[PDB]
Amino acid sequence: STAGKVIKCKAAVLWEEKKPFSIEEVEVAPPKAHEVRIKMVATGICRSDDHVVSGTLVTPLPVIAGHEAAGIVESIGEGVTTVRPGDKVIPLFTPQCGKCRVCKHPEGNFCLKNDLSMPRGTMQDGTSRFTCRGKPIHHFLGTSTFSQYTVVDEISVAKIDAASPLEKVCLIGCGFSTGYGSAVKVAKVTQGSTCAVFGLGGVGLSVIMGCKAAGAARIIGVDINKDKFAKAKEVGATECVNPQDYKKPIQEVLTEMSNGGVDFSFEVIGRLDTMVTALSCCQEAYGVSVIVGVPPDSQNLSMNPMLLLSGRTWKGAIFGGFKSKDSVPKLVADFMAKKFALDPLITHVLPFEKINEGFDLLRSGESIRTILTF
Amino acid sequence: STAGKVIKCKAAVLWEEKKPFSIEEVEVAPPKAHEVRIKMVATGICRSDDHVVSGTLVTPLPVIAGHEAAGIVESIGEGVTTVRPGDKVIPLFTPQCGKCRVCKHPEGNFCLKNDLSMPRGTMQDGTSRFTCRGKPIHHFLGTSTFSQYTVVDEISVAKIDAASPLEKVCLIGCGFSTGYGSAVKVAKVTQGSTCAVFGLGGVGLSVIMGCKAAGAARIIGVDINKDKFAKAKEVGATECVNPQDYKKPIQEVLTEMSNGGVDFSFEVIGRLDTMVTALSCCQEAYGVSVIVGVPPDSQNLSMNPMLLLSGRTWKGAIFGGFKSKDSVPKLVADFMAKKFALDPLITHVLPFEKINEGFDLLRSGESIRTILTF
Ligand SMILES: [Zn+2]
Ligand SMILES: [Zn+2]
Ligand SMILES: [Zn+2]
Ligand SMILES: [Zn+2]
Repeated sequence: STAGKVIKCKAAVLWEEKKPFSIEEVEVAPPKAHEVRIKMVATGICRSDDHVVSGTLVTPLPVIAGHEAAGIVESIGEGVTTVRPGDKVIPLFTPQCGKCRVCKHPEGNFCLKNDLSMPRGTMQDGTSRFTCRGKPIHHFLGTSTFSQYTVVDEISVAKIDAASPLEKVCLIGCGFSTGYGSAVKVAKVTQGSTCAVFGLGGVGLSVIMGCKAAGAARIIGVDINKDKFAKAKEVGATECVNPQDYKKPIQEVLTEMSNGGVDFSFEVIGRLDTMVTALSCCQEAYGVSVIVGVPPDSQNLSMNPMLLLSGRTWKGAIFGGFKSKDSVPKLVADFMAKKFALDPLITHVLPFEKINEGFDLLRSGESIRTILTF
Repeated sequence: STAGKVIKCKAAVLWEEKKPFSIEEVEVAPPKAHEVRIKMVATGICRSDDHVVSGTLVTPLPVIAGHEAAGIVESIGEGVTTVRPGDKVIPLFTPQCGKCRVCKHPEGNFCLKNDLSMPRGTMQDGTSRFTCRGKPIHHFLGTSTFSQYTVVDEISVAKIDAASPLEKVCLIGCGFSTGYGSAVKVAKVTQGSTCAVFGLGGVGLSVIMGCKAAGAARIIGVDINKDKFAKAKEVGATECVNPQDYKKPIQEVLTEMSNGGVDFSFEVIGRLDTMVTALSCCQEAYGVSVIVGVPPDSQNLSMNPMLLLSGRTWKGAIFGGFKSKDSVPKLVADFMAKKFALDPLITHVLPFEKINEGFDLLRSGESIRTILTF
C-alpha cells in the first residue's frame, strides 16, 4: 500500500555541523532498479555518526546519518533478486558489488563502490531518494539509518535469519563485526595465544569475544578506566591492567607479563600513541598488531621502523575484514546458534525520537552501546 | 694437523671506529663443545659490516667483522653432529637454536640466541676464540668471517652441497637470502601479481629474483640511477621507473600504472621517506608492503595510520624470514638445480688482503657485490 510510491516518515536530519539532529518529516521516493526500501526496526548509535556531526568526517550536508541497523524490507525495485518484501535485513556500510578488483580478491573487503573514500552522499546513480519540504537530503554511506524508512542499493543490503531479534542483531552492522572480525579474520588469532586489546569500549569487547571464539589462551584488556573491566572479564578478558597503576610504560609491563610479548595486540581506541604502544608490546619476531579504527581527523604518528624489522606485522581493516554480504548472514546464524551473546554490549535502548539524547550518552561517557528503536 | 690446537692466520681487525681494517696476525683457539672451526674460502662485503665501522651498528671493539661467507670445516668440538671436517658450510648470522619460542614458531626466524639485539661479541659461552698478541678480539654475530679461520657455535652453521661453488654461494649468507626471502617468504608473492621494488642494489636484485620465482606478472624496479636498470631487467624487472623524470610523486605515478596500486611493494634502500612511499603505492584494500632493511641508526618515520585502515599490511624481517639452518641448504640445492643464478650480482672479486679496497667500492658506489677470496 506504499509498495510503489513515495513515503512520508520522520528522519533525524543534520542540516549543519555541530547542531543537534532535527526530527523532521521527509519523503522517501520508491526504489529504482536494484534499490531496496527498508522499514527500520532499530539502529545503533556509533562513534562514526558523531564524527559527521563534528565535521571531522566530511560528507555532504544536509544528510541523514546512521549505518548500524537492522530492518524489514518494504519494497524492492526492478532487477532485485536477493531480498523479498518482508525479509529481515541489515544495510551494509561497506558494499559488496561482487565484481571489483577487491570483491574478487580472496581477502580484500573494502568494496570499490563504497562512499567513504570520496563521499558523494548519493545512491549509486548519484541521486538522493530523500527530500525535506522540496529540499534534497543526502544519504550516508548508502545507508542513512536514522530514518523510519531508507532506500539502499542491493549491494548494500544483506538478508538475515527471519527469526532474528533485530533489536540485538543490529550490532552486526558495525560495532560487533568490526571488533569480532579484527580477531577472527584480520589478525587471525590462533588457539593457545596471548592477546592484548587496548580500549575496553564496545568494539573493544567485541575483539575480546573474537579472540575467545578464536581460542586465545589469554586476553589482557587494557584501559585506564577500572570501571570497564567487569564486562571485559564477563565477555572474555582473562586479565585487565590499568596503565595508570604502574610506574613504568605498559609496553614493558606487557612485554614482561607475556614473557617476550603478546601474539596479537589490538588498538581499538584510535589513539596515535596507543597505536605505537600496541605495536611494541607484541612479540618482536612474529607478533601481529591490528588497528581497529583511526579517527577521520588523525594525524601522522611517529615510529621507528626498527619495530617491524625483527618480524612484526602491522595491519588495518574496515568492517572487521569481512566480505559484507557474504558474512553478515553468517554472524546472525552463529548468534542464532547460541554461539556468541550480544546483550552485554547493549547498555541503553531509547525510543528513536530521543536521538540527541543517545548522542549525549555517547559523547560524554559510559554508554557501551545505545540502540534506537522505531 | 691443526685438528686440536690454536691456529695462526691473518684476519681483518677493526681496533677503532672509522679506521680501516688492519690485516693482522691472530691466533684462533680450537673449538669447545658445539663449536665448529671453519676455513674461509670467500666472504662478501655487506653494507652492515660498514655500519660497524661508522659506529652506527654498536658492537664491542676491537672485533672481526664479516657475516656473509662460505667455507670448509677444519675441526668440530665435542658434541657436534651436523657437520664433519671437510664439509662445505655457510656460517649463520641468525642462528637456529631450534628450541626458543621463536624456533618453534612456524613463521618466526629471529632466533632468540642471536647477538644482534644486545651485542656481546662473544661465543654462546661469553668467551672470545680470538687474540691478537695477547689481546682478546671480539666476534661479530657469531660469525667473524673477515678471518682465514673462524669459530662458530653449531646453531650458527649450515652444511651445504659438497659440489657448491663457494665463491658464488657465499651470497646465500646474507645479501641474496635477505632479498629473495622477502618476496617468497615474507610478502609471499602470488602468481600474476604486480610488485614494486624501491632500490635496485644487490638485495634489491635478489627481491626481483624472488618475485619472479614466485611468479609475479609485473615487476616495477624503482631507482633514481638509470644505470642500475639493465641488470634489473636482465634479472627480472618488467619495467623500471626513475622517480626523477616525473613532475609528480611516484606513489601516484605508481598507483596509476598498477591501476589502483601494486600487490606488494619492497623498500630495499632503508630510507624513511621511501618507506612511507612504498606503503602508499600499494593496493589500499589488500596490498602488502615489506621493509627489507633499516639502518641501525634510523629515526622515527612520520605516517598517517589511515594508510593501514583500508586493509594494507606492513611487515619487516631479518634474513628474508628464513629459518636459517633449515633453509640455507635448500637455497644451495635450488641454485645447484639451475633454478636461480647468482653471477649477475658479483661485480667484483678481490683477494682478501685488499679488504679496505672492497669497502671503498662499497662506500662510494657501484659495486653490486664484492667477494673477497682467501
Ligand atoms: Zn566490489
Ligand atoms: Zn560504525
Ligand atoms: Zn632459537
Ligand atoms: Zn648482511
